[PDB]
Formats: sequence, structure tokens, C-alpha cells
Amino acid sequence: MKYLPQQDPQVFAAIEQERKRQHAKIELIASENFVSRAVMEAQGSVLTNKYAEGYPGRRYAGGCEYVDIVEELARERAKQLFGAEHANVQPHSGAQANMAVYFTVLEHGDTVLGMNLSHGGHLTHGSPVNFSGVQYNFVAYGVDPETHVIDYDDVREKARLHRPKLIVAAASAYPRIIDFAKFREIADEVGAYLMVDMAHIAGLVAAGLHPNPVPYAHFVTTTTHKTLRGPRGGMILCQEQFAKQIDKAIFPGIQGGPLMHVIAAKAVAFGEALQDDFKAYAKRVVDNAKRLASALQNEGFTLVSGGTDNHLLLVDLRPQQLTGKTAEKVLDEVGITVNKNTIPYDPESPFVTSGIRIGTAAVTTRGFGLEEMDEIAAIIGLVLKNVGSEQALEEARQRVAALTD
Amino acid sequence: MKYLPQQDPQVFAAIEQERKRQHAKIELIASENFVSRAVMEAQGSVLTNKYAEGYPGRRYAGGCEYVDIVEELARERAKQLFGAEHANVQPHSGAQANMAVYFTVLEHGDTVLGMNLSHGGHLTHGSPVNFSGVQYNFVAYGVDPETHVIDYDDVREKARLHRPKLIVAAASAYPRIIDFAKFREIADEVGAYLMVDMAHIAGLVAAGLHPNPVPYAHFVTTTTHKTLRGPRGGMILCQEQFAKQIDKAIFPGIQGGPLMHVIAAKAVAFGEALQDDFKAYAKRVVDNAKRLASALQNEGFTLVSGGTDNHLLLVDLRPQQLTGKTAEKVLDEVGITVNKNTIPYDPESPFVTSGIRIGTAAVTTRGFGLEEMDEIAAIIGLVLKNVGSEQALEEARQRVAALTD
Ligand SMILES: *Cc1c(COP(=O)(O)O)cnc(C)c1O
Ligand SMILES: *Cc1c(COP(=O)(O)O)cnc(C)c1O
Repeated sequence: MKYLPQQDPQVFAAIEQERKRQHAKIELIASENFVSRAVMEAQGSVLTNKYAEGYPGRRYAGGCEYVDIVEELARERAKQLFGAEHANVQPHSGAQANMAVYFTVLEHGDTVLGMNLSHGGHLTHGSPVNFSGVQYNFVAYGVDPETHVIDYDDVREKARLHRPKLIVAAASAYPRIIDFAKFREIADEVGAYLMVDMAHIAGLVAAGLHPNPVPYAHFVTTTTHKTLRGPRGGMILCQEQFAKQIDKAIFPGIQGGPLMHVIAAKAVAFGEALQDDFKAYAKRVVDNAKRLASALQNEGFTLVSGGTDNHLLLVDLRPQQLTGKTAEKVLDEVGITVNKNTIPYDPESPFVTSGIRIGTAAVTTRGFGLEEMDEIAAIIGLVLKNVGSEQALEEARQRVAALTD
Repeated sequence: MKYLPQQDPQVFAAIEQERKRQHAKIELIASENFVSRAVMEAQGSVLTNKYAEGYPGRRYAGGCEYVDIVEELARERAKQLFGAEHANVQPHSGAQANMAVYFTVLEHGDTVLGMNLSHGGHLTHGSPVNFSGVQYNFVAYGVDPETHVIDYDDVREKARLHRPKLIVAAASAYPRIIDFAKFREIADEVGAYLMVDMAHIAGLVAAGLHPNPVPYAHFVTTTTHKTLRGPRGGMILCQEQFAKQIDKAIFPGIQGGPLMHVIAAKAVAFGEALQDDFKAYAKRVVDNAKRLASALQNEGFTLVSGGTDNHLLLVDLRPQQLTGKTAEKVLDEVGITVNKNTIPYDPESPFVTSGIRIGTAAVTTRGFGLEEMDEIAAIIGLVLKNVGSEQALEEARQRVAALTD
């Protein structure tokens, strides 16, 4: 940076604080990652100065010749990476990606089937305080009370009874592989559309380490950030027959002018995802997640579903008589960043919780391998089993600093 | 840039093309502007790596200490600049800013009164192909057929007959000052809320060159870009009593995690707007718009409302038997960027139009004064009155290059 330190010292000081914070702490929030320096440079570009209302070739304003190339590059790389027939890279967020699809297929008050929020489902999948649960009639399917894997018979039963117009699959906190083939099999039985929100698993789908939902779902939504390691934003993937309708749901549907500088960064992020080292990176993420899972059990922690198939894991803290809130607070004191998260059939409210959510996507970007996975797990054990001891927390504090150089 | 040229040559080449395009052309689209190098650096920051779901102090995740400072700086500067009691700087766009307010005050199918789209109103003010016109029952008020100024008696008549729950004031293409006091007087009579969408005039409100809608409106929405010369995004301003409800309409209402790097740039943009030279800049914008308006009439062009009170003007092209589409196309050939725009009571469809929309915000940033306003107007006259002559267009092409160095 050059012009910000001089122009706005207060803002630059806070950014430099945040930059050092990202280095000093161990980032274990499953939705967090670190983007490349090339991705950031694209967001700091002059492409913010251009209104590009519409789509490449079909713009409502002139002078879009080169931002069209950018959006095309973003759309073509997305289709190459995921094997989709159509792509829309204009969604401002994953929430706006979901909103647009809902706007396409559903009318106000329509019944939609989604994953239980206490079981793994996202806010945009039918929360009574979110637009989705207010705009539409949302019903829930759950996971098995003891195996914590999606009960696909329950998904079929809920679909056949509630007769939804849409079925949403995918989660914010689900450690296992989602069977999209069985979701389509259920959707075809009740004559409903299928939408997959791969936001958390998108990078793992790109590297072929998680089954691709594209050939099963009518609509596929995702965030460009998280495991895809791209800028903060959204994307919609669909078959050719929904292409025009999905585009119209973004503009002039729910949005105005797109963020061309962010779309530029999406194109950079997709280009980086197509390369071989990203597929090697994403394998290490899952390898690190499996290693962390095994090591936490070795420390005496119960895990939701008894492990992980993807990038994230949930710790059932009830054995140690701890709440997610307590765990989040105490780990923040040593430099480990987690978020409290409801476990399936949680006795505690969503604001207190009985579990914590941990992902390996961010730390794996920093170069964390199998060795440090065991150390992170050792520190978490030291902290949570010795909450009252400041001796342990100071020891843990030093062991966090040893890992982060 | 350093890492993008090496990482993604295709994307960097298109960005460099766009950077040179922004320099080479004369940007006269009223919604366009050029942000400072400090604003861009804030968007190219690591603040994209942080999830900040919630609000400063009341976050759903830890490690937000410094992004809270950023959001607070953005919120406090906004309140200083506009005299508002509360600010929300999380809206991804002006469209999402409007959407959130509608989500707060209205239930599905509620009657809303807004400005006619053919008269100046925005897409988000009740288009039957936009969410606003589908989600809500939108009725329209118009301008005077010969004066092109808002018919405030028509606004009262439409309000008393249709009994709206909300009244929206402000426009995308309205060259005159909007009387917010009379809009509130009408809203109080019918017991309706008042919302002002100052997106186009926000910078002029900041410099005190346009009446502030804050003490008249219950809700004030705006884009952070355009005349405010900030990053691409949205903002909501309201009184203290709506603060909690407006915040809940953004999250967990219509959005997820905010764009902290864009909020950082908003804070930079507001900081730049509080300084004296911005108030001097914004006066030159209006001065340039008045000078361009007078000069275009001197060339024989009819203007909507017979001039301008703000940053933008509309040319009624019917005298020269030209459509907006034809004018937009031919000016693109010489290097002048405009957009076709429906004039009030336009015989031509919104896709062909009878007028063009011109703003001075962008060129004034580049250093354009009164002298070059007369030259721009001279070139526009040369082009549009000699459409068939390539001799004139080549002459015009050279005169565009003389202005842009
Ligand atoms: C992260 C996520 C989203 C969207 O997040 P934004 O903050 O809106 O980008 C949507 N659905 C799921 C399942 C997610 O994980
Ligand atoms: C520009 C504008 C908006 C929003 O534009 P976005 O592209 O959504 O940022 C909303 N209302 C009015 C009147 C505008 O001019």
C-alpha cells in the first residue's frame, strides 16, 4: 500500500492490525481462507469504476468491451472447473445466489424442503428470521440422532408429505459426503426441482475430492470464497434450459450493476483452481481434516458423525460438560479461532450451543501439514480439559505462537 | 500491480485495456465516477479474508476487533456527513439497500408509491421485471408533461387514492431538485412511511448543494459509488427508532457476511467526502452541469426540464429526429460515452428511447472545468447534427483525444 497510509491513517492502522491478526492467530473457522496476492490486486483494480448492467455482449451501456472479456473468462473457467452448462458470476454473495434461484423457481409462499438448521443447514435454507423462511414455506429434513448422517428416508418422507416445489441440499456444518444422486431420486419422485448449495465444499468439488452435484441438480449455488479460495462473492451454476431465467433473476431481478472488480478476482480464483497445485492443496485440506479428526479423538473428544469426509468437523463437547460458547471464548484467549455451533439434537440454544465447528482450509493455505494437525489437536485438548488453569492457557498461548512463526 | 501480470496474463491484459479505456474516453454516464487510489487499495486488502457476520461488538464470530473499528469508522463518518441518527454500511449494493428497507416496513403485496420509470424512477422502484414490482404492489406518480418537474399534486392524489404503506422519492434520471419536505407532508397525510433513494445525488447532499432528505425521510438509501465517489456498494441511513429493524433486515434478513474490504473503502470514501476539497469538487460538478446544459442549448438541443439543478441532464432528441439508441451508438464511435434514456412521455420504447442521459461527475474528477464543458457540448453538436458525415466524426474523434491528453 502507498496512498492509504497518507490519506486515511485510522483506516490503514486498522487494516495493518487485521493483517497481523490473520498471521498471529490459528484460523480454524470452516468458512475462512486466505486469497492469493493476485486475487486481491484484481479487487483493488479500476474495474470498480465501470457500470456493467446486463451481461457480456448484452449490456445496457457502452464501453464494456474489456469487462465482458473478464466476465466471460470468469464464466468459461467456472464451466471448465465444474462441468456446468451455464454459469452466472454476478451474485454479490452466496445469499444472493440462493435468493436468485428461489426467485426463478418459486412464487411467494411456496413449500421448499431444506436441511434442519440445528443439524447443519444454512441461514438461507429456511430461517424464520431470514428472507427464505419468510418468503417461502420451509420444511426440514434431519440427520440420524446417533450417526449424524443425513437420513435419506426422512428426506423422502418429508418430500412425499409436504410436496415441495424445490428441494435444497447442502450445509454450513456437515462433515460427511452428501449423496446428490439420492436427492435427485427423491426430487424426481415428488416432481420437484433440486438445488445444491456447495458453498462450503466448492473447492473439494473442483479438485474432485467430493462428488460433483452438477449432473444431479437443476441449480447449483456457491460462494466464490471459502474452500474455493476466491474473493468474497457468489456464483450460480445451472443447465442450459435455465440459463436465461437465472440471468434474469440476477438482473433485472434482485440486483443492479455487478461488481466487475470482484468478478475479475473470481476469474483469477478460478484460474488458480484449474491448476494442478490447487488440486494438491485441496487434497491436503481433507488429509489435514482427517488427521485433526483422528487426533482430537485421541485426546478424548467426541466428533459429530464420528469423524469427517470433507474439510470441516464438529466437536461434541457434552462429554467434557462444556458449551460451544465457553469453548469459543477460552480458545480465543490462546489464539485459536473457532465458532460455536449447534450439534444435531442440541439441548442448548443456537446462541450457547454444545459444539464447535473446525475447518482446515485456511491453515492448509499457510502450509500446515499432518504434523501440525496433531499439535493443534494437542493444544485444543490442553485448553478444554484445563479451563481453570492459566498455566495451561499460557503454555497453549506459546504453542500457538510456535506454529505461526 | 505485481502478482497478477505473472499469475493471470489474460485477466491482467483485460484490466490494462479497461484502465486505458477509462483514460482515453470521455465518461458522461451520470452513474460513473473515478475513485481515489486510496479507496482501491482498501478493496485490495486482506479484509476479504474475514467473516464478520453481525455488527460491530455484536458479531457471531471472534477476531473482529479491527474490522469493527473499520465498520465503526464507516458508520460514524456517514452520520457526520449526512447528519443521520443511524447508519448501515453493509448493503452490497443500492439495490440491496432498497430491498432491506422494503423488507423492514412492507409485507408481501403491500402498496408502494414511487416515481414513474419512464419519468426518472429506478428499476428498484417498482419494475414488473424487478423484485420490487413483483414482491409489492407499485403505483406511480409522474412529472408535468411540459415542465418535466415532479407534479406534487399528482403525488398527493396517487397517495390519497391508492393508500400506500410506503412512498419512495428520488430518481436515476431527474435533473431537478426533489422537494423532500412536500413528500413528507404528503406521507403524513396518508399515514405512510417516506423513503428517499439519494443514490445519484448523494455527493451533492454531502457538499450541501442539494437539500438533505434525512430530516424528512424515515429511511434514506444510497449507493456509495456515483457522485459520492466511493466504492461500488450500498448504504442505509435512518432515525434511531428504526436502527435495530434495519440492521436485522440486512442480517440475518437479506444478506450474509458483509464485504469488509468494501466497507473499508466506504470509510475511506466518507473520509475523503468530509474534507474541504470534495465540497469544492462537488460544486464544480454542478457548475459543469449548468455550463454543459447552457452550452448544449446554445447548440440547439432541447433539455428535459429546460436545464439542470444537479449533476445530470437529459437531452430531448426529438427536434433532431434522433433516437437515444442512434445517439448512443454514434457518440461511442467518437469516444463519448452516454446511455440512451427515456424522456418523460416518450413515444419510443425503453429499449430505443428519444433521449440521452449525461452527467458531469466523472469528467470533473479528471479536472474538467467550464472551458471543456463548452467543447464537449460543441463535439456533441458536431456529431448529432452531422450523423452521415465521417469527416465530422473523425474531426470529433480528434477533439475527444485533445481533451483527454
Ligand atoms: C457461506 C454460505 C452461504 C453464503 O454466504 P455469504 O456471506 O452470503 O457469501 C450460503 N449458503 C451456505 C451453505 C454457505 O455456507
Ligand atoms: C444506482 C442506483 C441504485 C443501485 O445501483 P446498484 O447497481 O444496485 O448499486 C438504486 N437506486 C437508484 C435510484 C440508483 O440510482
